[PDB]
Amino acid sequence: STNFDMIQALPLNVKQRVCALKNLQMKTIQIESDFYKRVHELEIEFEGKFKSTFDQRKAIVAGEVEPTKEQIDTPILEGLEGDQLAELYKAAEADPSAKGIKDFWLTALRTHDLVAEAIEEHDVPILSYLTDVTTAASKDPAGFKIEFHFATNPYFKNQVLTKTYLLGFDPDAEAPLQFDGPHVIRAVGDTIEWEDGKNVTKKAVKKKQKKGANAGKFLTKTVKADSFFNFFEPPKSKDEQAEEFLELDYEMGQAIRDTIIPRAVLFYTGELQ
Amino acid sequence: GLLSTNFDMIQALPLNVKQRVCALKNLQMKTIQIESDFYKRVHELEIEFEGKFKSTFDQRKAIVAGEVEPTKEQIDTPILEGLEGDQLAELYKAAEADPSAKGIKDFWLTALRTHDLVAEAIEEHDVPILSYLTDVTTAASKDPAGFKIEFHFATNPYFKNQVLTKTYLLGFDPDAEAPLQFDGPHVIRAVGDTIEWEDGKNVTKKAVKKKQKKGANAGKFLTKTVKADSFFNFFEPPKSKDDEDDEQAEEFLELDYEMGQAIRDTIIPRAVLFYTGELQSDDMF
Repeated sequence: STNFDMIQALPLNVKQRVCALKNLQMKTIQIESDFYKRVHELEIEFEGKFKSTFDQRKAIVAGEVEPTKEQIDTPILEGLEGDQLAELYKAAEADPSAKGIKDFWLTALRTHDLVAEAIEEHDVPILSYLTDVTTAASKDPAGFKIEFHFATNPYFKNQVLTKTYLLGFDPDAEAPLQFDGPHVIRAVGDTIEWEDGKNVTKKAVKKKQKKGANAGKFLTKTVKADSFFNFFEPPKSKDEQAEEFLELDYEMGQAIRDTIIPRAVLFYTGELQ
Repeated sequence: GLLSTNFDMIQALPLNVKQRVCALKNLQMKTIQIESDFYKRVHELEIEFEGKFKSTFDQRKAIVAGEVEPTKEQIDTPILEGLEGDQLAELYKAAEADPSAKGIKDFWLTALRTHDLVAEAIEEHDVPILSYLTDVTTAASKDPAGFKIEFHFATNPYFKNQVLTKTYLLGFDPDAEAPLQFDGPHVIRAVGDTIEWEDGKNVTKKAVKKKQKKGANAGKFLTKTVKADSFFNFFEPPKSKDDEDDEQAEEFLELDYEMGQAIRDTIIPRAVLFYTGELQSDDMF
């Protein structure tokens, strides 16, 4: 490609040596596929190890379990602390009506550079009903899953919105050297049973009709709006722009699974930027 | 204290909620401590696979040296994983075989020169040395936790060393006075190697006139011998702690590591693709 001029002038006996290295490069890649699969099993094996601290965190956010004294001693901001810290705790008094941690997952998702662009303002009060975000991996349907848990809400009846990605760990047969890790095959969202007139994924538009029975009058059409909850209506795999869009969907699921869920409080508090 | 981009929300938080956030920081450390064990087991996994790669890398070293002849299956494998047909066959006939061209000349020089990050480290006076580069190899270790890169040189007029080794010491446990910044294995120390240079051919040094700061010739131009820009400063990395002595080295030390990572994690597994030029960065595809 970018050294094509050198490759062209290579004598044929040397070219054949380069062909031999490409054949070897396929074998090295096949092993790298076995590696990533064993890394995948490792992510799964550790899910049980994380579960305790993630379950404990869900109880704190819902107000279902009260913090222990040892937890009170942990500094709220690992930054500068001493008496400079003590006046921070004294900045606002306790409110027994303030139960749990309000707007927790909204704040963590809004604080991530990539995700914040997906959250529009008409999405904001919906994500306030977000109790927990969950992820889990799988081998037989190879890939992982993200579960969004919503409390009872006036926007829709669903209590969990699931986003599942089907991942391929083997090199593509008609692009074997292109392999750099697990690639997406398919993304499957979820169907949202919205309540009336509150579907944010949809949008009403007015246009003057020029001809017909409604000439000189406005019809109200319904079209797509920008919303985070389009995340659960992903592009299909099967304008060839989709291959950009599917990756854009995937790059968001990666951010949610790999970074925010293990570091939720640090995005809430803003110690990562 | 605007290390926190949500500081305004955190301050006005009522205290009973603040206490809930403190509890989440306690949990975040436990998650990180578990994440520390994960990266350790990925490290153990990387070591376990070294034996599996070695054969294919050993086969590749033999091909580059001209020690082994390609097989029929390999002759049929396309040289360029791009467009090929009759567009391909005319490439093979573009130049005739030369039996004096043994092995693959300038392989590792071309592979490293083709990488975005490394090409900036290779200056022109480094080029004829890297033609003596026979093989680049890397391997990880537990006891001094980290990994190592060894550069294999044939006999050469530039120095006597036959292998130059670059060793990185990695930390897999969270910082005791920064546990929440943990995001993976971090570099503790990078250790280069002493190069037995020949006479008048040491590229790492450079004779320059420089204004003297103290002494009898203060304010005057002496001929000092000082460091030159060369890839081979890679083997004299900055030291750790044993705005100019802290935040300089600590930035340079990571920059050294980020080069060893590219060499270990990206170039060595994909050497031929950098040679052929189908990759030029850690943005693989």
